[PDB]
Amino acid sequence: SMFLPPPECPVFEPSWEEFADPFAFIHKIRPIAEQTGICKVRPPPDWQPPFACDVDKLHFTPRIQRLNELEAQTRVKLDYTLRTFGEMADAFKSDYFNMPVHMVPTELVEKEFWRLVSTIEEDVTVEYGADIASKEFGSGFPVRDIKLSPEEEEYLDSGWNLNNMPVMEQSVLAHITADICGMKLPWLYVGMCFSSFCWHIEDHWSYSINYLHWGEPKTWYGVPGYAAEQLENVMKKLAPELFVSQPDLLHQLVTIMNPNTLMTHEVPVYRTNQCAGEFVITFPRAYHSGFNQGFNFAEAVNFCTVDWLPLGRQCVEHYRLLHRYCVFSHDEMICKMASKADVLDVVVASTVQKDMAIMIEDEKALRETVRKLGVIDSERMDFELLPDDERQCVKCKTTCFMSAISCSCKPGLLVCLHHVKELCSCPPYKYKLRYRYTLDDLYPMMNALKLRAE
Ligand SMILES: N#CC[C@@H]1C(=O)Nc2ccccc21
Ligand SMILES: [Mn+2]
Ligand code: NA
Ligand SMILES: [Zn+2]
Ligand SMILES: [Zn+2]
Repeated sequence: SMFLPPPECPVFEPSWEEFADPFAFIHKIRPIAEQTGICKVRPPPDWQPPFACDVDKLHFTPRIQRLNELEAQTRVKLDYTLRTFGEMADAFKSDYFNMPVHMVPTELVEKEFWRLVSTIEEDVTVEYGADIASKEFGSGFPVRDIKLSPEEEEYLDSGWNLNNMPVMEQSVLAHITADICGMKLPWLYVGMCFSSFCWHIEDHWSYSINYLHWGEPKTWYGVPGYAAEQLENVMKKLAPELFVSQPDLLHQLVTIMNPNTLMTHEVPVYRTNQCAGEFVITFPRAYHSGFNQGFNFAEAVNFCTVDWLPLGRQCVEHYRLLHRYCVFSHDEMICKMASKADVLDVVVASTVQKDMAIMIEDEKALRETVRKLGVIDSERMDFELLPDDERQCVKCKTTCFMSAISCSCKPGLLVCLHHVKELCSCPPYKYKLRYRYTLDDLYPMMNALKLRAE
């Protein structure tokens, strides 16, 4: 009645052997965890990264948040000290409940969150921190710089030190030479009671991993990737305003929604309370939302395994259908990796080769179609040199890389090969196919991957 907690998500307690390599571990739990969307990981008892900071010297700009179910909020776009925020946060919780903050049961905060967001007359606003590491507020994990203690040095190269997750070998966002800071760097999150993250999935359907360094728990709700479309259909019926087209990526709309509402509409939802020292991992296209139980500090990062590559391709297709902007070009990433085939991990090479084959066959068919539309002239074009906003399809906003159509009538404008008719009124013989590679360039690149994969 009123609020029924979703079933608990899977919780894993890996041995040190099982834990050592995060990518091997994630691959192992995937058949289980991808059915629930989120899972929790408790590191071995001895894995204990040192956490030290001067709460008076760390400062950040707070964001402010109203807490109303189904109200549109904008996705976080890229002054308190940690001490003064903590004082505010503790006093808020203490005053809200007239209790000391740790004697407030997590069950009660959860119950009260879902009451207050649903109740029109309640007008609770809270503040929180969200940004990438900076000189003003750095990573909670050890980074190289400051003479480090031996304990700190021990965690510098940990696979679970989230600063490393991008630049590692089984990672794929690693190789992106395009600098997508907002997506590949860890985000730092200072939370307070009820501060909340709305239902969302990660850009390009990536994984994410979140570590709670310190503080009171973080309550999560997650939905498996197989039910993403189900969830969106529920959202569109109850909150249509979230689905209107938007000028760019810095304008995405998201919302708070009771998981019981999703469960009523047959969407599977799981929950967990993430405590200090625990990881939460979200899987590709797994919707998630949640809120903080009190003053805390978390760090999170996106990543992409080899398992994810086919889903990445599907995601960009989905973005095209929605006319949504891309964070990066998937094809550019694939070709960058092929161009480095000799130094790729061999399983990575094998998986990239398979995606590349699909890319090449799709590209071959698209080029045949636009030739039949009367586009005859062509010229090589180094798309990777163009700023992203100078190589988006006028129609579907996809980031071009393999090819595009241009016309001297509309200088600087491009369409992708799905939208040749959307560029201008000139007849197609006035158009040029701009292409990064010939088919004859591409097959050798794919062959290099095959040789590396052996
Ligand atoms: N995804 C996710 C959780 C992460 C967090 O731990 N706090 C916060 C606030 C806004 C957006 C995303 C987050
Ligand atoms: Mn997220
Ligand atoms: Na309300
Ligand atoms: Zn297009
Ligand atoms: Zn024209």
